[PDB]
Amino acid sequence: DPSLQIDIPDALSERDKVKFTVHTKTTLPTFQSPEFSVTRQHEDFVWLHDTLIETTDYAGLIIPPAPTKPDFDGPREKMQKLGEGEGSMTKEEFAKMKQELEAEYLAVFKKTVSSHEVFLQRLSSHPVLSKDRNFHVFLEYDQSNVSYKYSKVNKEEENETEWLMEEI
Repeated sequence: DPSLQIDIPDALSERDKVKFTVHTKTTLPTFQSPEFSVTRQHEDFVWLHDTLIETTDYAGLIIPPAPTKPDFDGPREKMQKLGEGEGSMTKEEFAKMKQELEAEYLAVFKKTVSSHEVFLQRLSSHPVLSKDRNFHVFLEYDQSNVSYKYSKVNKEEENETEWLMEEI
């Protein structure tokens, strides 16, 4: 519990995408840093869940259900219809309806952020699953901690003796 604390402090709704800031505070020796944040989308959560489900060792374990898919269709439909009718409304009527629209966006955000956040928090509190290496990668993988492995061989007789590849 206290050893690995995860939250989603903010999220972004775009026309074609929803992004979550995943923020971690940890004392665990395994992590590069004690505090860090990454950006993740729903499909990354689904990947993590699928990976844990397919892990043989975790048979007989209760895996936290995957988050629900983010759906901003409702608010975005109302946003369009409100735009169509802007000419037919007073300043005060329009602003009221913009308030209700923003209240609906807020309710959707609240529900989907909680769904994604709880999933990670349940993993963080599981004595076994909190150690999973894919879970670790989900939380901290970033351009800043990319590592590269360099290899070289002697030549004879085709220069072309070196290899580079990213490693986790």
